[PDB]
Amino acid sequence: SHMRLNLGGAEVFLRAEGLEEAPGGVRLWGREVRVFPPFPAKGFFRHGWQSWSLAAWVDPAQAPTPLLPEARRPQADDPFLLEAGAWWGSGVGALRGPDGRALLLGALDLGARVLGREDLLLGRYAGKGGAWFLAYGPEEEVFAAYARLLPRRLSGRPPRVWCSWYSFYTRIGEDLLLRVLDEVAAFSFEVFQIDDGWQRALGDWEPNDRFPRGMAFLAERIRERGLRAGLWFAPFLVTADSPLFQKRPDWVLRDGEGRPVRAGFNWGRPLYALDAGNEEVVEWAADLVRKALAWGYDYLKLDFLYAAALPGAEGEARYRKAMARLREAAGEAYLLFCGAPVLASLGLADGLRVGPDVAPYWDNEERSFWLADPTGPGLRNALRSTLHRLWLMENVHVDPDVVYFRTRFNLLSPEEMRLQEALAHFTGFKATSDPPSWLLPEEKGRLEAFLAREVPVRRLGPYRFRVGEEEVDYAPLL
Amino acid sequence: GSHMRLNLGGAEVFLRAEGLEEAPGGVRLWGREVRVFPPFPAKGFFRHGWQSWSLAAWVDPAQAPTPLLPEARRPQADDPFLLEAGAWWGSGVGALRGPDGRALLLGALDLGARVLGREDLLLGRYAGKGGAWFLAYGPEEEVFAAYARLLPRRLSGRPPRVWCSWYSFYTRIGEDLLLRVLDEVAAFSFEVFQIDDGWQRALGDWEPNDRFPRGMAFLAERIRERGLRAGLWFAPFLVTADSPLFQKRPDWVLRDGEGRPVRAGFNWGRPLYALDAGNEEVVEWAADLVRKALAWGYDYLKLDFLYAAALPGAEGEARYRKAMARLREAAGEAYLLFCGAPVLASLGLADGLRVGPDVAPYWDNEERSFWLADPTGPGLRNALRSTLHRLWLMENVHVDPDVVYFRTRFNLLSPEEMRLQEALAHFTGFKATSDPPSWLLPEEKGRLEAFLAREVPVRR
Amino acid sequence: GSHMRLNLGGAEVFLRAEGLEEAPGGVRLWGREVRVFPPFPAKGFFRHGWQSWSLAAWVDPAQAPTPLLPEARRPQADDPFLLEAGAWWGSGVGALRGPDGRALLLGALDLGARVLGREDLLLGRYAGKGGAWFLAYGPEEEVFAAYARLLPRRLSGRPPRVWCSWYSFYTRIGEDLLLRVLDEVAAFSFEVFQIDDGWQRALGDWEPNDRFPRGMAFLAERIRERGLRAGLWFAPFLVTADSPLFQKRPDWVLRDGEGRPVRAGFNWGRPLYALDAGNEEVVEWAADLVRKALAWGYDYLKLDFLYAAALPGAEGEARYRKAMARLREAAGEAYLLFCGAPVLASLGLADGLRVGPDVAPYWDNEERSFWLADPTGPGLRNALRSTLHRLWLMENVHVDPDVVYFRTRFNLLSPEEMRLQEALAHFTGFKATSDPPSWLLPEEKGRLEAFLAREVPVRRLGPYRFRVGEEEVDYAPLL
Amino acid sequence: GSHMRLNLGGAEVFLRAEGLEEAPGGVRLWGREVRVFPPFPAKGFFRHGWQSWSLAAWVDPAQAPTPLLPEARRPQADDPFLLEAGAWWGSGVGALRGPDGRALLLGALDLGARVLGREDLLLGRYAGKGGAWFLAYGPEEEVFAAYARLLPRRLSGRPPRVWCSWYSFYTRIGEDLLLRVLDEVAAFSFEVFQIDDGWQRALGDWEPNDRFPRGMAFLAERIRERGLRAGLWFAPFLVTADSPLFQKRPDWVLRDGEGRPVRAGFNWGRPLYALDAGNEEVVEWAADLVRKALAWGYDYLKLDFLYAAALPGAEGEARYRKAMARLREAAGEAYLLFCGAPVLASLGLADGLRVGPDVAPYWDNEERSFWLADPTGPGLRNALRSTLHRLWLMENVHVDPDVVYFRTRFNLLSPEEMRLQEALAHFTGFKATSDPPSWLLPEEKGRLEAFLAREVPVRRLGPYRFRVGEEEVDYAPLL
Repeated sequence: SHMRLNLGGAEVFLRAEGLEEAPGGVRLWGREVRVFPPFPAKGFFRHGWQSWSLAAWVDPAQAPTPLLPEARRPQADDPFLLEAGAWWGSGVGALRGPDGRALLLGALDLGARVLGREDLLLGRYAGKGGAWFLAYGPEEEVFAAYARLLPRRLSGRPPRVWCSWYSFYTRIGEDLLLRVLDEVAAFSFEVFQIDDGWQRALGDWEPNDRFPRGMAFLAERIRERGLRAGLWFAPFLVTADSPLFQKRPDWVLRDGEGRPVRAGFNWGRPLYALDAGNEEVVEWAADLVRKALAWGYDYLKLDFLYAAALPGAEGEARYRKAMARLREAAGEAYLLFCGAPVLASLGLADGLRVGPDVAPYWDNEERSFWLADPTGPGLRNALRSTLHRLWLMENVHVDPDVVYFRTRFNLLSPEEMRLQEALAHFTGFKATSDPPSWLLPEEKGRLEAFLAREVPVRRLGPYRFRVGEEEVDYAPLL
Repeated sequence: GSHMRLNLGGAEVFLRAEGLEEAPGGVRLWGREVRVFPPFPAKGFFRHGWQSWSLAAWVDPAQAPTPLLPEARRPQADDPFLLEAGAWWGSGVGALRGPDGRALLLGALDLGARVLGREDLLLGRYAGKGGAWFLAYGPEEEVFAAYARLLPRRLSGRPPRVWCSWYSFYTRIGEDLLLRVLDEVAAFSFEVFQIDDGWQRALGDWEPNDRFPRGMAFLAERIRERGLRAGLWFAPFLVTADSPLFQKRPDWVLRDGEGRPVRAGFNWGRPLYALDAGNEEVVEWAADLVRKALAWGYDYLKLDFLYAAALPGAEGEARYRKAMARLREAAGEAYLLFCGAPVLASLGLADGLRVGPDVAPYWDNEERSFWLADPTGPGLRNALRSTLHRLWLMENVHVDPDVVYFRTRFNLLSPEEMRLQEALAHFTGFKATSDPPSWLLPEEKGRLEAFLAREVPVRR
Repeated sequence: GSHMRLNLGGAEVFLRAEGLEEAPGGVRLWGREVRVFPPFPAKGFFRHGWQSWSLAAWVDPAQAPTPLLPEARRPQADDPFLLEAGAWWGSGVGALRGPDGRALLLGALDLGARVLGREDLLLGRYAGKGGAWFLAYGPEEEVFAAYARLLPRRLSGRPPRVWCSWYSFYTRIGEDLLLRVLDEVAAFSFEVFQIDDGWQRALGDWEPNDRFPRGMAFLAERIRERGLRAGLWFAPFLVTADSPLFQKRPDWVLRDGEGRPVRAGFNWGRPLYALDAGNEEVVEWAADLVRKALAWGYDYLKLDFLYAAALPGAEGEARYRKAMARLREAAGEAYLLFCGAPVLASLGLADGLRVGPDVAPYWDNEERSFWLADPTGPGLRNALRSTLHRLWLMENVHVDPDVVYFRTRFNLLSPEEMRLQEALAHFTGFKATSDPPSWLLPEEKGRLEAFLAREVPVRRLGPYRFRVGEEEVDYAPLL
Repeated sequence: GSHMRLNLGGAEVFLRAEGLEEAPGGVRLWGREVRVFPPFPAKGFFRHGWQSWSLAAWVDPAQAPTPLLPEARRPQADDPFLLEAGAWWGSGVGALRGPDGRALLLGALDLGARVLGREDLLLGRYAGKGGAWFLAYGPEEEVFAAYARLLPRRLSGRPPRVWCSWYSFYTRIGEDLLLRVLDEVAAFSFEVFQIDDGWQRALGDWEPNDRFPRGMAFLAERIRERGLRAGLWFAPFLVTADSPLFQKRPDWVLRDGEGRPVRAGFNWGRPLYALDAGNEEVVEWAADLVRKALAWGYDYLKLDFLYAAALPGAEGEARYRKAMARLREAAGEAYLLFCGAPVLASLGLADGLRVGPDVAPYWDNEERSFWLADPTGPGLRNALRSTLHRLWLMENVHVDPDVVYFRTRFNLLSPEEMRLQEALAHFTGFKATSDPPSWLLPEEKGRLEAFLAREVPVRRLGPYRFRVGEEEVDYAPLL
């Protein structure tokens, strides 16, 4: 159990049930393992659970601030990470030396958390134990070494997507989208993706009255333009006014007293989850995928996926099994994972959102600061978590969320907008929601050059990039 | 627990259970926890209390249950768990009422179960390890009747007609007074003359006190010399801190994990404690009390405060049933009336079962029923409410609605209220009174004897 | 005040007051606040409650007072201040008890005073304008008799004999049921047939309900046709949210500093509110109730829940006295029985005054008396305990101990319990019952008539010992 | 005090006041505290907030007010008392709404009053010395018009057409940038070019910062060389701990009973403090600020955060009025726009008065408005809601609805939302924008110049229905 070892030319004491060599560091075994840094730890890498959760370096000396309101905690992170009075992360954590090296501890199995103190990295599996990776070295080197031990699914280059969410939000209809399709089809997009707003209800994944000719009709018009058709679902989410909620109360995820597990608060109502441990639910969700493929869509945005993994680390085994079936039912269709457990999705997702939603503004200070919720929409929140998850790029297509080119119906400044555009070039994941008729001539030309040219992009440090020959520094926002 | 779908009473019903199979009147489930989802929006929940005195009634599950005060009286009012929860839990069986007045019923078929009710769910959970359930959807009466048919039975002819000392003299009884009343009562068509609480020296000292100087065998012989059976009252598993037995056998007191005596409530002006009914010595000693009473000449026994043998609630029913089974064996064919007793867990052992709180010479003590939110305290309205919701047990046991009043002296009840309690006793066939005949007016004497008369059945 | 030294009962008594003057049986003090120090260690404090139903009794000032429950019932139980305090406060008069049974008494001679009792101190404090005090040291009965001689008096001859409807039928009364009972009641030596709660449409709607179709003047004429005076019950300053008057005259509701209605208790299943007796228009409406009843032919009036006119306690006594003074003039020579009423501030206006909780057909409701710690609810023990400690008011008013039971039907009291109440009626001379003659056995009928028709001499041998005719009646066991 | 009966709007009204006389449209009451009882079940209370940004709206008296969060912002949202209290209080005036859409109105005629609304009561209380009130019952518009006639008026022709630098550049302004914008703006029919917050070195240090290197008189001269008047922004009684005035004159800071600085809110990322407007030396320093701006060439002044001169609420209105009267004197005939200001206590001193929360380039920050329960934050919906409920002041002062947006660049508002704000600018005649002309598309430039150049007739049809030109504009959905 007590072990000493030479890691990164340093002496590291640890507690584990087993130890063996691994590329870039060591493999540890143990349901709970403890690693003692050979330095005064200046920073802890706090890795949130899902896409929207916070990923960043924090001062472990200061106490975490409660996220408010309590009703939103299930949609912001692993509930355990938000209730605890210590700094816990999901899957992986790291301590930062005075010299900017990192001591990294990362699980190789589902369902783990990592606690950070200035004197200790503690890894704990929620369910049954498993393997760990430990490494000490340059920050980028050890996160690269850890990612190499995780599954990968790299399906060529990420497609270029036009998305209806970040301009029209839920106010979409078949008529409006045919008009926009004609605008958008003049640009070098590959996918026209219809986002939230087409469905009758959560759990009622059929077209509402503003899509009267139906969804296969829409996908056909999209394909007659040379484009792939994309469609948005939140497959395991349900509200109390959903007909599925009332027709199949046995599908709702429930606690020990039979009450529905709370999945957050959104669209002005409490969210609930369908039980992804229920075989009948899982095949109903797999049938949603098969239905969208029969409709002609071959790009799918699966949202609010944390709901299949509630209540946190403990639900990742159920989540993985249910996502594997969706992966099987999609065949080779492109699956974009959103609101999704980040590390537990690798190998199933083709693309993965790694940050909070962008928004047509830098930061809502009431939500970010007074309610202490960094998971809310906004470009700053988006950038900060995204910056701390680019090391996943050899495992999945990293989606930084859409890029804005418009100045109409947008509060962002041009220098802020270019920060988001740079990360789209770095990850290669290029998406926008800007309807071409909201763009000025100069902005049309920037959108088409953004789609049509592959700009080389170089990382110089954690927050410094050269894209083209321009230098882009992200350090101030943190 | 597998997910299951079934057609029940003409509706699709989803449920979660380890097993399912056909049963007369519905289906039978297996599982430590089972979950049944109503195929309707539920208008009400049948809340079945634990013991004789507990509330049994239909409640609105939307409104939270009101805490029972004082806290010190909770152990003698219900399963303590049911009184600490902020949800609507029942004992053994629960039901949900559909908008057409049909009921969806989930009832346990083994010991130690509780039923959680909400407008959207029936959850049954065994405190111990798993067991069987009965699930039925149909007319309210049919569905409860069908459930009772799968529970133990002990139907011992017709119930005796009893004269009982409690609801006139309470504890202020003595040998000379009861001999005087016996000669008056013997002019009526009674079978049992039963001495209630007040003859003993202490709880746990079940020997005559100084108001019974010639002793209990003497009194039983005088009762039998009039053609009557002699009845006697015990509270065998109850004890107080000043009882000699509490001091002599502290190893018999029911204790918690830290050695502290479990609280059994508050009565006779002092705190109550329980003898440990899982202690084999305690059960033999309680069985000796039954034998001693038969040897004295008593062959009708009122066994009271029996919840004490089953604390802390559902989890204690297995010990309770085993100890009562020993007492059933020691009583032979004597008639046993179970009072203050776990209702369903008593079935098949008791000849008679009190199913409601004590009657009282008044409709309702509002200070206890309302301000203290305790519906288990004595009073005719509390008695009728729970009794009316347990009549479906009439094929398993003699249902005791408690005594019937005929006097107007020393009684606050109206004649109309009195005839309500009389009607219930006709219906169940369990006829008892505590009225001393010398307290009765001539009109009331005739009403009492006419009531003890065998029924002339009417039906149209 | 000034520090002062006194010889009072053969003892040296130290005190702080503004003025000192001799008085029959003791001394007279002045001061908004006065402090008297017992020249002895004190074993008991006389705690005098505010109104009819309130506890009057000797208590141990060392133990803390038990909160009365529920909170909703405190406005109708006592002066709210005495019930929210951690120390022992009484209304108007207090006393400390020496080892020899002798009592040091401090009593207000004016409105609006409270008295605080500790083992080492009696503290009198007027709530509004200052006033006079009576201070005395001596044997318990002498000292209270001397205090009562300085209070107002109104002795309207001898107390009438009353049949009252409350303690048999309660609110289930009707015109025809009362005509039948009137027939039976008229054979006995009663002087008043009194209709209690149950004849009115609502609190504030003092008009006959459906069960009195021919109206109240008719009922009173039939009563007088049988040689009996007619009595009627009111709660003049009480109103509920349901009352039409509460809705028509919101400016009549007693309100606090933020305009919310002042709570006056919980009864008949609903929260109670008060009409403002400082509002001249409300007082004149309540005097119109008295005038309307006299015009109907009633000249005996039971005026109940009168604490509502004096809320929030001592502070309301000056308003209370002025409103009652007006109802006194409106009633003329009619007989006014005060109930639920500030005891001391009623003297000189009431002809009769209830001095204890309602009797009930039972000894004690233990749930209310012990678990809720409310000794002001109905019950014979509660009635007896407070009445026994207010008999010294027979100097000043007809002391009503509440009715006497003779029936054993529809009654839980024992015969020995019932005789304790009957003796207090002989001692006070206030003789009343609610027993319908048709509920009485023949033996009980004979006892009732001999009760009304004879005057049995009662003498007090001590605080709890009386001699009624030839029998010693001892009450001390009930404390 | 005295109880009074009243025939108001053909209804009977009970009230409590020390005096009563006739007045145009209703009655004048006198009393430090008065109470009025509605002759109906009141369905709504008009809760009138203290200052410009405070909530003005009809609320359900039955449901409880929700605490505004965070607590650090309460001093800049309303009168602190109105936020701390568990009942519904408003400032100066309140009203109760009948089932028939009429209002019972109670409004102070003097400084320093609050009104409490209950379902059954309107209670007016002066914080300081008593004063007069106005009571009226009638159609909603007539009684608010009747009340406004009794208050001071200062109506200076028509409101000028203003270009303002705040709602596009916020604090990020400079001399060079504003000369460029001045050149585009001067092509449009504006009367005032107003430099907002961002020119000064600090709060309390009202001198040009390093981005205004040639100073502020230079800027006003360039503005006048275009035929425009120059306008300038101050927050004259506001200071922060990092202000040099905070350290150089600690004796000017408004302090509580323990000498700690009164907190004036949280803004620009730091705690706000107030200068003591009861200090004669502070009042003359602020008057000198006005004189300095006049000598610089500015004759249009935006006086912001004025609640700070009136802290802690109704109690500070007398000080506030004296200090504002001195600034009014030092400004002469210059145009004074009051922002962040006690609404009723500013009448007669202000030429223009902001009556709502700041507009913002979005409809509503739901985190601030709902989760933090702060309807005083910037947002068009918050702006409209309070403004709509203060249009009845249009005959006492120029009512400023805040600026109108025409741009769609750097703005999240939809065109239908933007027209709602444009309509109120026509209704009040107060026409302002912050849109830099180079942020506007060609079609938006034409709408701006047509907005400035044509007077569009506008008709109120009901509380939230307006006919402006020939469009019908309904605001009822937003509430």
